[PDB]
Amino acid sequence: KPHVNVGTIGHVDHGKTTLTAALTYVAAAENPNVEVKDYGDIDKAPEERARGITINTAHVEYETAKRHYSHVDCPGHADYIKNMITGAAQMDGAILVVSAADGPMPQTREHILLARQVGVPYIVVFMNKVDMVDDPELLDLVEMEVRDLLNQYEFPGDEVPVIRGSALLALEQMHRNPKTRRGENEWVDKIWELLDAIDEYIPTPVRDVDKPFLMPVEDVFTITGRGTVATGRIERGKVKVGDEVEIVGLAPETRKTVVTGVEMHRKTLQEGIAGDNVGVLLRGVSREEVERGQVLAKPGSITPHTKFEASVYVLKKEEGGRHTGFFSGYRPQFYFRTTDVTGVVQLPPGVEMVMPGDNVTFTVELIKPVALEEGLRFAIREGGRTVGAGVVTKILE
Ligand SMILES: CO[C@@H]1[C@H](O)[C@@H](OC)[C@H](O[C@@H](C)[C@@H](O)/C=C/C=C/C=C/C(=O)[C@@H](C)[C@@H](O)[C@H](C)[C@@H]2C/C=C/C=C/C=C/[C@H](O)C(=O)/C(C)=C/C=C/C(C)=C/[C@@H](O)/C(C)=C/CC(=O)O2)O[C@@H]1C
Ligand SMILES: Nc1nc2c(ncn2[C@@H]2O[C@H](COP(=O)(O)OP(=O)(O)NP(=O)(O)O)[C@@H](O)[C@H]2O)c(=O)[nH]1
Ligand SMILES: [Mg+2]
Repeated sequence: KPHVNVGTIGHVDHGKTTLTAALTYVAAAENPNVEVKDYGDIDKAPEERARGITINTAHVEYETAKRHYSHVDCPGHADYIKNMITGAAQMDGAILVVSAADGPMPQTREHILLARQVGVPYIVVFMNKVDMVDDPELLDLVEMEVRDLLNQYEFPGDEVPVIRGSALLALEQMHRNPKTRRGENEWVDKIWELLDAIDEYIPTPVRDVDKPFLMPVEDVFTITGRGTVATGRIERGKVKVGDEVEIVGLAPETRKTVVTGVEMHRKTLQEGIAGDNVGVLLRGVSREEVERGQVLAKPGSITPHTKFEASVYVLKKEEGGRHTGFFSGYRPQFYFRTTDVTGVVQLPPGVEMVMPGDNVTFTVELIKPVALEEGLRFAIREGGRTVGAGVVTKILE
């Protein structure tokens, strides 16, 4: 059975974690290899249990007749957007959870836009909490609103599956009868509609290995005796022990080193490929030479830059942005892969300001170099709000 990565996204409290638990229980009735997980086993940290909130992304495994799934359950709270982005970057498809009782909310919109920015190719929708809605008209409206949102963000909104169900009632049924099978219960069958939907709508992924190697540095560790280890998810290409690599960005100059080891969890590998979360041991360099925000790459394949042009969508308040636009001189934070760097905006000649809801173009000068290339997507934040989502269109300096 091929392996596929999926996950749950959506506004705070709409039901992501409860749905994740339900998925493990429902799938386990048809497969003895699946380990069932209760709500408290997913939101397992003391703080998560205390306030009933997802803080850390959780990784759970389950399977269908067709595939083995690794599911990343993401937090919906704005305070943990970094963890949500980190989780979305691992997904081959995402399950957008939308409460039928509340309808789309700011992070319903923001999560779809950000999922697109990180490269999630497909979204399946689970309209949750329908057990709380007795009005069929409202359900139709919520579905229309969600399909409209998906269309607005360039996903095939009229094609995507929109499953109407109750994660809670399905989970309660599985607790009462862990062997409930297909066809026996309406709520459990809605979970099967979702499992069948991810099986048929999320394409079997093809790792992006036919490209020069690049891995954003997530974190850096010094293993006593072994050396400096840079962790990250390989974005493209492959890396083998003995390969020469460049550390690009942030520092005054690019630095070269050699890969002396590749590991994944407690496994020693001789090579890592696109899609792998790995620890890369680097020759000679210390933590003073490799840090979060830099990238490791095939030498000569990407260079550091500070000035670029970009196409940017300016977010509205209801999408996580602001009601007001901005002018030349604006100094927000720019996020490229694992980099966070301040930059200064310069609007094109004749453009006084750019407004929320518009797709505009402008120039940016960063305060430190970043590994940049045409086609690189990014986000702009200011004051804890996502003000723009963009893509680099031209390298100037
Ligand atoms: C044993 O000790 C250590 C450790 O504990 C072990 O860990 C288990 C470790 O084990 C290793 C062997 C191994 O098993 C473990 C390896 C671990 C690897 C971890 C990998 C990851 O997190 C990756 C998914 C991420 O970087 C991921 C791609 C990164 C993660 C990046 C997250 C960024 C968040 C920013 C938030 C902003 O405020 C924001 O509000 C906003 C809206 C920004 C949007 C930004 C966008 C849109 C950027 C895009 O330009 C883009 C394409 C982003 C996607 C991106 O780059 O994601 O060994 C060590 C030695
Ligand atoms: N009535 C009803 N309540 C539900 C349903 N699904 C989840 N809930 C409830 O709504 C609350 C939030 O659920 P939870 O799964 O934690 O939501 P979340 O989207 O994971 N939250 P966060 O964004 O913090 O991660 C809980 O009290 C939970 O029992 C459902 O189908 N029906
Ligand atoms: Mg949750």
